[PDB]
Amino acid sequence: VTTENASTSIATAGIGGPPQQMDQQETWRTNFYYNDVFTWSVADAPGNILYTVQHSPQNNPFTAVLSQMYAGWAGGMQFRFIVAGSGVFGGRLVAAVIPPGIEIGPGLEVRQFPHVVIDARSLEPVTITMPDLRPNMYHPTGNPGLVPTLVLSVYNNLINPFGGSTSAIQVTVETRPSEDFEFVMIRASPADLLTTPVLTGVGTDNRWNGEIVGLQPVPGGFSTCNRHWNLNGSTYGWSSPRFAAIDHDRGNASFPNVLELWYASAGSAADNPISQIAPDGFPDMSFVPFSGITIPTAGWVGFGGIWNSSNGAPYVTTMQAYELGFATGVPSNPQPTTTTSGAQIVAKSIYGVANGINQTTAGLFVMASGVISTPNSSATTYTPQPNRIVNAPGTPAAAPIGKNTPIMFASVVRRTGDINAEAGSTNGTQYGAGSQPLPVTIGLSLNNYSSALMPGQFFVWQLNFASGFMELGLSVDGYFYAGTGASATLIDLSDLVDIRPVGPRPSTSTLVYNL
Amino acid sequence: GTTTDGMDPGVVATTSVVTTENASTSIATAGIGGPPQQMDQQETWRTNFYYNDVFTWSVADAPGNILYTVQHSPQNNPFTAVLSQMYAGWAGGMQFRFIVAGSGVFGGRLVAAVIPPGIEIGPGLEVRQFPHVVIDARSLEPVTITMPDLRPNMYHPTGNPGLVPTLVLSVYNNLINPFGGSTSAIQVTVETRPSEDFEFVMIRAPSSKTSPADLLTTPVLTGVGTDNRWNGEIVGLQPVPGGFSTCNRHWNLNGSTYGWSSPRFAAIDHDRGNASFPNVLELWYASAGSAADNPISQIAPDGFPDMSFVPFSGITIPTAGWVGFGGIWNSSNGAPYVTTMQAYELGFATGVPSNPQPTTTTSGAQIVAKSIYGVANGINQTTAGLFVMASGVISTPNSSATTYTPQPNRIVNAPGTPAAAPIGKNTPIMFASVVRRTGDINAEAGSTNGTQYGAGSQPLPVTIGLSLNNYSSALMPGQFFVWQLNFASGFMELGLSVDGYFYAGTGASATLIDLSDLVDIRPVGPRPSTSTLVYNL
Amino acid sequence: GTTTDGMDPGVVATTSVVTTENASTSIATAGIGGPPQQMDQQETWRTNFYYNDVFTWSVADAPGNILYTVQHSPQNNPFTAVLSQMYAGWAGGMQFRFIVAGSGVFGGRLVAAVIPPGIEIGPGLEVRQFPHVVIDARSLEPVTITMPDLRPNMYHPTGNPGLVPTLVLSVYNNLINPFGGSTSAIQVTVETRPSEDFEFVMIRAPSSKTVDSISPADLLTTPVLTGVGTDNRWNGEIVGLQPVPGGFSTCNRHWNLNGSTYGWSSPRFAAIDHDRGNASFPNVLELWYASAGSAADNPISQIAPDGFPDMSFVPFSGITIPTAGWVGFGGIWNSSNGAPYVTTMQAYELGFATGVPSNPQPTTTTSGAQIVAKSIYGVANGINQTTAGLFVMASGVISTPNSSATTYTPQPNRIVNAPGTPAAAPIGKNTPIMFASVVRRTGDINAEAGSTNGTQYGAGSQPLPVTIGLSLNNYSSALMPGQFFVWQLNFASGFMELGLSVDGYFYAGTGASATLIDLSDLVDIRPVGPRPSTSTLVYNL
Repeated sequence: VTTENASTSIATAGIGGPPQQMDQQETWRTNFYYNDVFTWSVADAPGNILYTVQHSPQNNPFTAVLSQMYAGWAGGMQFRFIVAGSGVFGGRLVAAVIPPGIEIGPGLEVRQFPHVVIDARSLEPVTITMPDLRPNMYHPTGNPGLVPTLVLSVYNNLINPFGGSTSAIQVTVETRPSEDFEFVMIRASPADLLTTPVLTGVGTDNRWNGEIVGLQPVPGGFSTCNRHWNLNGSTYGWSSPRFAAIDHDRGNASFPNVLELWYASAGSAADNPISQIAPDGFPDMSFVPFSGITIPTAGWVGFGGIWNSSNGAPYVTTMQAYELGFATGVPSNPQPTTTTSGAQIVAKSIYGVANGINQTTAGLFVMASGVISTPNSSATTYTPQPNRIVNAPGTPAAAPIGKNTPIMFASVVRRTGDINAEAGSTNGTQYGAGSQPLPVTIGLSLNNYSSALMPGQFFVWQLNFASGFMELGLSVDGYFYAGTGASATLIDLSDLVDIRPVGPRPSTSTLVYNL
Repeated sequence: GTTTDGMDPGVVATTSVVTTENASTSIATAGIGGPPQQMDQQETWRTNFYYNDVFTWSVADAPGNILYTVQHSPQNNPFTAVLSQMYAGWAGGMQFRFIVAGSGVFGGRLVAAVIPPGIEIGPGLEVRQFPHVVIDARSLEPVTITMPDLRPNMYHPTGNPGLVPTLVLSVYNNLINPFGGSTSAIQVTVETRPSEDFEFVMIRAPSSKTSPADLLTTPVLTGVGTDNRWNGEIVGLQPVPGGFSTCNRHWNLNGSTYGWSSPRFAAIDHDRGNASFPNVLELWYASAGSAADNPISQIAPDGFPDMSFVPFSGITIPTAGWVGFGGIWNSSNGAPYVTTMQAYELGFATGVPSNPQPTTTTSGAQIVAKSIYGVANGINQTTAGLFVMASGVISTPNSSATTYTPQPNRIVNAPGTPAAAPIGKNTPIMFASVVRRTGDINAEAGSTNGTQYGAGSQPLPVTIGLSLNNYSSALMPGQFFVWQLNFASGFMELGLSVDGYFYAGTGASATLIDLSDLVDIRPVGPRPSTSTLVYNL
Repeated sequence: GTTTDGMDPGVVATTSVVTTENASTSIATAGIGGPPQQMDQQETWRTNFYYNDVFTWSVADAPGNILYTVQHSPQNNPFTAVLSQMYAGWAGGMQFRFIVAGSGVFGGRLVAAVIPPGIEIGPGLEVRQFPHVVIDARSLEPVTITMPDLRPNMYHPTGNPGLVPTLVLSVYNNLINPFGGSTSAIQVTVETRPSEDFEFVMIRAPSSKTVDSISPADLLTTPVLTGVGTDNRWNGEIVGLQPVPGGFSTCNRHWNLNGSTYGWSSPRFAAIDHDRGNASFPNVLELWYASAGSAADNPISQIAPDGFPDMSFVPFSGITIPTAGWVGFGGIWNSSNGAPYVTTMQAYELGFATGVPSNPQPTTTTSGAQIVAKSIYGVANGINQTTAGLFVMASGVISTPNSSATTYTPQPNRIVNAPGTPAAAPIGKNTPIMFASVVRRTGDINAEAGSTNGTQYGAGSQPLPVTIGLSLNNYSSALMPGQFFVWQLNFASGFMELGLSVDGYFYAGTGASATLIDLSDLVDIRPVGPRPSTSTLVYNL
């Protein structure tokens, strides 16, 4: 593994003392080791760039380990490419080393640099050596300076004479340091957000606080801002990453076995530091009108009541299971709404209270872990539906990207019609939906991930089942995506074994769904 | 003599265990793993001494007291620890350099010896009857001691080295300060350097796995984690000088529990029970040991609180009772009796078909729920179901706040549950959070009516971690795993036992400790349980 | 051993970074600039050691605490800095001599090491895991340590040298006094001389300027603070330093180290003049006002006319006199022809206020605000005009209702700043300070200093010469983010350190105190150079 400029590199690296870790018989620098992997699809046009890497010791695991205790490095590195194709594919790739000071972009003519050619049917690996073309005498670890770059681009487009569901292949990259690599001057990503316990039975969703049991695709698309954080440490909702009792002090309560009706105007929660739209914990679902004996369907119900705002004492005769929601113009006519601007928050008991109370000013106290109201023992579709979600203005939306569809996390929740059916019951199963897992939301609200991902990429994890595996992507806005296409069937997580991170991937690349 | 460079060992003190035969045999036998790696003798990381540790020598240390002791390991040098991540075996010796920061007026001496493998290290080990070296407190130049690699195997795998020698430094004669006063301690700095025969073999992947350090991380106690009884954000630490016990939602370091609940808060639901009301107070009850639908245990339904029942009748409101919102539902079809929805109080009581009496033993007891307010209309049924929420509140007759609950006498535990008792100056503590009270459902923190605190035994993430993973070999019986909590002014130590109880060095005090000034948590590791934890607050 | 001469290095201590390969490579690569200059080995300026700095060592310093840092530069020697004015490049190492003024009864050790370039210097640096040397507190002869030139460039340009190594000295073991008592500290002196391979290249004309400035050493010279320089807000002679433990912000007439400003004024005091505004008086108090963001004639910014004070407006009416308000003498002039309304000449108060067509309310944000001037005394005759001009003087006074003096103004809550202005906050034991001068007050226009009625102090953020220098020259490469450029102020009893950041705020090591520091005993100012911003500045007063 020789280079054309080894002598000058070694001579000029002497400014930092004698070379270190330069024993040529060492095991860590005689073999190739895995570095990375990328995707090559039939949609890639000729001249498009598929892989780019800057020269650094971070391209080999053992050089990365050894760089923890050294302040400088010099020398080149050898790269190896392994293509996992078959005999029916056709196409070529080209790889070249770009000297420093040359712009890298779509208008780069890799085919006119000194290069090598990689075939889609190639069995033996193709190697290329990147020398250390540097304007400095050595590369300090903190501020390496100008370095050359390795660029991979399509030479001839990939073709599949069969045609079907196989439109992409994978290419593996392995590295090995050159003979002239050396160290001098001895010195002293959101990968952990989604770990296996989060989805194997410990983590819970951020809307119903129930154990996640499935993944529900949403081909139409949806939006969510209550208890939902992006990758910039900001939120558009009014709740904190916890489930604590909903408590408001000033509101209008009246009942004109009677149904107590409490309501208030939005934008009046001065005691909530996160936002003033609603008290912390208030659900972001629309209000379903009901009266008399009729029981509303798919409504958020919490146990609680009214309390005296003068001294904090509770009206013991108003304890019941109320339904909470957002509605507009409800001093007399209940009408659902999905916009917090110029709206009202309404709570109304679904059962007759012991005795009604008329007060101009009164407080509301409800629990945050609610249930779903249903008129009978039969189960309904997963709720809340995309048309029932209430969001603040300026909340970004999640839309399908090619064959990638945003999904929700589905858990099992109780229903009033039958409070005994949990799973496998003859009366059906009821599923609530959330946008993010609670540990993921807490992690996004605590730490900063504003530089780990660029706009237009997904951070991908791999979920491994007994039969095959699947990929799960996370965007910068905080929505999760799966490669389920236009299907809407619930995905079961019973057979999940472990979760393996993958990393940043283009958002226009279809995620693998081998189930 | 006042200047020492990075390659000077100083005075070379020799012990009889250092022989040429040992080094030659070690080098010859280490070849089973292939050619040696990282063996160049001119590398900078091998020729220099580097800082390893520091300890304190006080005038109050009796002769024989051990001041420093380490097992032979690549972890004793900063640069061998880095290189050990990519190798699967090692062999050879290591040198230890000691610098004493004393003066010419001090007296006292230290003794150092190398303990051969297979010998227990403890207070009963007499170092001075082994071959040893004596070092004076007036030493100006460094003194270097070499630990040879005495091993019955060909090499030490990084996964489990096996039998290894041990280096021990102890007090030979007491430190003497002729002037007396406030100056009564000196420091000793330890630096290490590998021997000429040290080597690595069998390169491996850096991300290859061969302690419960990650259980207690800063977010758990800075405002994210919650307690395992009231599901509220932990805000304080309450010492319990008397001692207590707890088994509901509480795991040990062996992956076992003595309670009946799972590490979560989900609605309490039971199907078969007796309900009667002889604005009326509905009374539901059932016999313990009848929860056939609960796989964890049959004592009670999952989520049922482990607090005793406080009797009450008429207008009188019970004090310090667990109250949950819910009611009765028809066990025949699962439909709920809509006229019985109210805030009930739940508890364990014995012989309550007519006379309420509290109890703290699940053996031959009953589970009782009773509404504290008048329901819309009572229901009489021989068989009925109970449905309550798991996140309860504390019942109080007025707006005033009471002491932290549940008190140690109110906790109900299954037979065979181990207890937590003070050990010297180490006292078990509980995690205190803020909970609502019925008398005033608006006071949260800083209110003029007082603050109400609920107590739990373990944080919820810690309980989940103990219930998922196995830690049955990380800690020996009689040691505490210690973390360090760093505040703005000073720091404190927190210990965890094998039974799962937390301990602090608060002595006999009982004042609540505030966690508002907490900055970060740093793990320390295993320590003897009879060593007083530092409480510099 | 008890006597040391200027050419004696004492005990020579070396580390692993001093190698033959480094010296040979440095000498070979330095040849791109031609033959070396100033290599006469018998010159006095090369053979003797000269003073660099003195620092203290206390018994309360824990191991790992950093006591002394220095960045490799020709400015570290008095004679190499002078010679650097006529050359375009340099290369080579430097020798550092340490003398410890200890005694035979003390204990404890120090540790020194050379830090390669590209490594941050701060509390997280473990000096003892580098190649290092240990020095006892009982050392009698001096100890010399050599810093080699570890550089990624062939040579260091005079303007922008590039990356250089650093020398750090920290505590190895605690200093101990066996007797105890009140004696708990000793002192260490550092001296420097160039190594045998130090050289200059490419002689240049002394009057030529380097694209990037060497360092802002000449910005803060002794005349600036001994009675000649003035502050940038009240144009008064600086007489004190006022610590601000709470923290503050300032953008009007305030420049950073990048040649940019966030205010609207120029580094001068010239008459405030605006042409279009609304004047009305509904002995009467004339009230003129205008909307912010309408100063189209001001090239620096459109927020306000050049010279307009950045203080909030204090409401007042009738006989009540506002307290701590900016008052300037002037009036209204006819915007049609430029003639002045001679009947409106009076001492007005100027400020920033929001929504004042009827209700005066103070504000501290220039976004969506208004500029308001209102006379504090009755004018000869009022004038009603829809459009009129305002002409005021820039050197104002402080309005007070009586002869008593008040606290220093403007307070941090009164300062008005544009959006995007960075703030100054305490860093460990380093607190931002303001420069305090003596200003007149309306209640008593005769009390200057030592009066029985009290002394009134105005405050500014930067001295005027410093602001002018920052606005003229470029210092965007002399300091890295996270370091302070430190000067030393020498008084009759002890000395103190003063740091300057990249944002342009000054810092002192006064901790949490807020007492004014007197500059009467100042003798001279000596530059020190770049230092970590997390290192406590010496305050031996």
